[PDB]
Amino acid sequence: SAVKAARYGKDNVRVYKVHKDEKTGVQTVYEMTVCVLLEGEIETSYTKADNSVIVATDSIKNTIYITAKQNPVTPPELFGSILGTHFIEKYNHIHAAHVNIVCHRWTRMDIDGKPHPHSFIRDSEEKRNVQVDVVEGKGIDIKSSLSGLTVLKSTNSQFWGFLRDEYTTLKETWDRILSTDVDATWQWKNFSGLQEVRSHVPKFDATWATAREVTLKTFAEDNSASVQATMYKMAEQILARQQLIETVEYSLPNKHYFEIDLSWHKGLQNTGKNAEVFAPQSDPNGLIKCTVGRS
Amino acid sequence: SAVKAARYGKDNVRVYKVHKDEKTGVQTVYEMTVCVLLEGEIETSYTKADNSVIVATDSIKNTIYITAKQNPVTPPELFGSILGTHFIEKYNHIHAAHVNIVCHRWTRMDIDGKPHPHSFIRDSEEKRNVQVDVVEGKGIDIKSSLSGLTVLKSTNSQFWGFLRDEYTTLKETWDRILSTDVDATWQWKNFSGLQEVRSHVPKFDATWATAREVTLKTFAEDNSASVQATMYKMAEQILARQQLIETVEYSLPNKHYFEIDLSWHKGLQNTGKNAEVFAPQSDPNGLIKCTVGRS
Amino acid sequence: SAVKAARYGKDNVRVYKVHKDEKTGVQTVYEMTVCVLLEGEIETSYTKADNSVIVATDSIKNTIYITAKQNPVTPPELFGSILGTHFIEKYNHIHAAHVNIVCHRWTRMDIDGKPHPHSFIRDSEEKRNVQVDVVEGKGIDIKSSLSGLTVLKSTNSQFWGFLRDEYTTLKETWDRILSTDVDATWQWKNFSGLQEVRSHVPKFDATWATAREVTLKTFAEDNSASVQATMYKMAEQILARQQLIETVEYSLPNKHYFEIDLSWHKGLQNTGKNAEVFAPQSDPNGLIKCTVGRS
Amino acid sequence: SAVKAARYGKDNVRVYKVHKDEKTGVQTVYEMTVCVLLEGEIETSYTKADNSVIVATDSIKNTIYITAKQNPVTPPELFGSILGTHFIEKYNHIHAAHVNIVCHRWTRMDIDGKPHPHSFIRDSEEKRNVQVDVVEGKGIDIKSSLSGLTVLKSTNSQFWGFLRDEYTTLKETWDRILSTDVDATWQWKNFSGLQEVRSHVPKFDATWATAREVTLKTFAEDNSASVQATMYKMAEQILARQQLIETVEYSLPNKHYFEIDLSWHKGLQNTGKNAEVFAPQSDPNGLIKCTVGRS
Ligand SMILES: O=c1[nH]c(=O)c2nn[nH]c2[nH]1
Ligand SMILES: O=c1[nH]c(=O)c2nn[nH]c2[nH]1
Ligand SMILES: O=c1[nH]c(=O)c2nn[nH]c2[nH]1
Ligand SMILES: O=c1[nH]c(=O)c2nn[nH]c2[nH]1
Repeated sequence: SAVKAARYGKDNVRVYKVHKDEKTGVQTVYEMTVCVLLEGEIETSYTKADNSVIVATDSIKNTIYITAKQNPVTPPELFGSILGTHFIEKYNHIHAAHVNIVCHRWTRMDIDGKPHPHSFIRDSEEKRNVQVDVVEGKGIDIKSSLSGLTVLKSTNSQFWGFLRDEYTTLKETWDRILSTDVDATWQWKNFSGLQEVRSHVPKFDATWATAREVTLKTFAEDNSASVQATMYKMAEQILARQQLIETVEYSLPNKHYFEIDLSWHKGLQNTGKNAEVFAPQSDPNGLIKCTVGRS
Repeated sequence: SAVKAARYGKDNVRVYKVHKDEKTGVQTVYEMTVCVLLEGEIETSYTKADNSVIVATDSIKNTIYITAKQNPVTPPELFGSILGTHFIEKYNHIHAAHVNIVCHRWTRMDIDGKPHPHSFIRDSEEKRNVQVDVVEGKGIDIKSSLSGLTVLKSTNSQFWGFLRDEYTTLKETWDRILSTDVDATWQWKNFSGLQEVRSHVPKFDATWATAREVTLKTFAEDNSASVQATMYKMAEQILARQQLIETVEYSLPNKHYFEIDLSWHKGLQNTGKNAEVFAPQSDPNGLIKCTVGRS
Repeated sequence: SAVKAARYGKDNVRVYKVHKDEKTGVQTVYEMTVCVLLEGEIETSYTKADNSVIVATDSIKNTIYITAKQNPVTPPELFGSILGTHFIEKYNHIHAAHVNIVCHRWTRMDIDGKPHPHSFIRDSEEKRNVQVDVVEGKGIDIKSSLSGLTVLKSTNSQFWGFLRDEYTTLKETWDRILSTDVDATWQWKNFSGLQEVRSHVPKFDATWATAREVTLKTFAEDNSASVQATMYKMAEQILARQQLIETVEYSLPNKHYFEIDLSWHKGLQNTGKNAEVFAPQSDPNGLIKCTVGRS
Repeated sequence: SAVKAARYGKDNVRVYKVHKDEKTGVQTVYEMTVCVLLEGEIETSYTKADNSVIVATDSIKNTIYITAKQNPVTPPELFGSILGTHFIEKYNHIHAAHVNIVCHRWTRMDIDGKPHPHSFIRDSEEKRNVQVDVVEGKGIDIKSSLSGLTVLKSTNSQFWGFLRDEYTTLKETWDRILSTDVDATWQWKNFSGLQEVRSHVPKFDATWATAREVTLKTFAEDNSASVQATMYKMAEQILARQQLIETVEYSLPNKHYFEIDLSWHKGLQNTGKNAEVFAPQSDPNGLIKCTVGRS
């Protein structure tokens, strides 16, 4: 037997950082959960009990806090790139670092219509994420994403004209509820290293905001022919607005809400045009994915 | 042996309802999870296998959907009261109904600065809840609550002057992070029945909004001496603003964020006035409760 | 306004303890999650920002570890009683301690048919719990429980003869699946204090084992007329076998498995006597409770 | 823009099946959660709103139940292969099916030392899983796994001799607790189609049992130099015992249990040789992975 692939590191490292503006008294907080996995010439720790090649996972944890102390933690694309680069530059035998960051929402509170200087609310479970792969000699690959964005529209979704055969019971519909939890990822063109990532810093927050905006607007405005058709429209627009993105991927559950026939009870009408009360279904759910790139 | 207490019913009944304004085209959605438990002269189903006294839990589920079809589902205090009253009026041998409702957020989307007619976002995991106990001959007892409201302030929290003995290692502090998930309940004066609940309908949404507002403002503005002191200020204000509330209860975790001493690393300063990077602690957590009533 | 009730302390305190037999080399591990809440003359911490009455929750955490170091942690009824007693004896102004303990399973591994001296498996998510209320002048009240015991029987459950009216669609059945997650609590007679709890130490593990055994055997062997009828049989037996128990409470979800009619597909028969494939339902679920005491 | 990759289908399909032996009266239950995703010539559903190419996800759900009715559901490697093959044979334009199955434990109860004919216990949250990729013209690729197997050993784990630099605070140790949740995957050699999978049916359960056995025994008996070294020993043995496996992958969290220094309290000794009470850490955790193949 031989080691074909190996990676190790620290997961679930929770980190908070505060910035205090001394002039204005305004404080801004950031909270993230970080995972760093390393690869390199470490096979002997597996095969020979040779711990000399192991940067202890406890040390990786320390490094994350130290790096957060000495560097900006926003945008997460930049922080992840700094963190990953550190390991390949510091340790000769480490040749790749994989950094995953989940950013948690702390939204400044408005109190009596004014932004509060130091109070925050978790206004959603939506996350902004990054995956950064720093590979020696091969640059920096960054995938940015939003996830946990949960939406519903109560009309202007249709689903008809699908394949019908002896396995099919689903009725065609011209008016249904559509609800999903959005997971969208945009993959950046490869960057040559930290200098290039730094040069593009303003684009990261802007592109996240654009991806969010396009997702929400398209969802709300599309008279949807299917999840497939609507998600394609989203991806197309994002690629159009940011030339440094190579691909956009969406992964969308179709969270079903079923009509409830109540006609057995005193002829009560609650289906089709008369449908008012529905049963949200916890499972099963459709799952629809697509990756869209450039011609 | 004898049956001392017994209750049974249906839990986790998910319900969605849509209202469609035909004039304006605006749609409004409500989604809830409902539990109904009944009590009454049902001992024989336990002791004698006498199912004749059992309103099947499946029938309770049907009843919830039928009631939602025929009645407004908002405010939840009203819907729960209608639902509970139904069971004690319909079944001679059922003498109490306990209705718990969790309302899920579907907040109307703003698209290009205008409210969308039929698109919604789950903008938080915060819930609005009710517990309604309808007891034959004893009226309707309603407890309203908000839960899952997660907040953090990065300064203007202190904790000093506590008991110090041989079990104590905690240092006094004049500047710390304070973060919690708010669970607040207000208990209404007993209502004589549905007519009285109906007479107070406008107060329910108003009081929920006030409780939320007071909670957030007090949290943000109090230079907090402790969780205990700050929560008392909240409860006091709520009781002052709504005379039909008898008691207010808060249950608050203290979600700790610890300083990280980095001085071992190149004399790096990250404690006290120099603290920037903190380690959020998943557990353990302080838990502080109080129930405040009228003099 | 006035403080009507107040309690505070530390939740989610994870604790592990190892016992090492030096003669045999056998090691035994215990892992628990502990919550301790205190009550007493502490109103002024809420109303006057008087922290002098507060035993810091951090100190409560320290106390739990210290107590675990100096005392046996099994049975949990004993440990909880020691822990609760500590607070009321140590602090003059603390008059009640509430201790909740969840014991996690670490079952010794059998390797090649022999018990391993120091290796363990979490063989189930089932818990053994205690709630101990130590109230000055009023003794020690202990409720013991098991929870998270998940079972299913594929036949020998019936449900017929229930009330049928215009809300009823459920068909009577003489053969169904029955599945539940068992939550069972037995409440001990009040104990005068620690000496009395110590005097009964052997009964605690024995009664837990008996409660588990009776639950499983009754479930497996009863040709069940309903959840209500079967659970009553369990409670009756437990009360019969341990005279120091005053009440037994069961809380049982009915986790439904629905038949799937496949007759639309090539006349496939999958209902009634021909039912083989079923759809487990995540929600809603029946919820059935009962508390059984002595005549 | 162009569609680079697309797949869609149904997730979270819960399925139960019962087998009833009419001779012996013994019943055996199987419960699984199934996901099926399809790929093929479906781009136009995304780009042109052409639903004619879509096998509705609701139909996929129906197909799963129908297939479970007409075929054995065990071993899951066989069922997944039947299910995947169905879609590529039935639909000309579908060229790949991806089937993921999670098997849930229903272990027969022993009552009074004898196996019960129809009563079952969920004796662990451990799962047995399969991922089956059926690709037209390319055969059937099967990855089998166990997950959620949670173990702890209280001694006979060491960790010393790792890299020490200015980021390192971790002390070397010759005696620590080791605990993990095992996720292990074995990948089968490619099979040419269903006939070949059928020919190997007995190997599937046998190899799962062997993988479990080797994992547990190695964990219990290895005087572990590190997670890396111990996991390599497991993978090596599995590859040795089943020649039709090409690779074995382990992914293991290191679930840390920290010593608690109690010396501040009356000189209490609870570290090193005197360590009895530990603090299990919920996060962060080490994460160690490796994939082992043949020379
Ligand atoms: O077994 C271990 N492997 C590691 O890589 C490691 N790093 N810190 N502690 C550790 N333990
Ligand atoms: O055992 C049962 N008890 C009940 O009360 C019930 N109601 N519907 N099905 C049921 N099954
Ligand atoms: O606000 C607080 N209240 C308390 O009771 C406490 N105990 N430790 N830290 C604390 N903070
Ligand atoms: O939007 C949808 N896409 C699908 O593929 C599908 N299948 N069933 N319902 C559906 N809705």
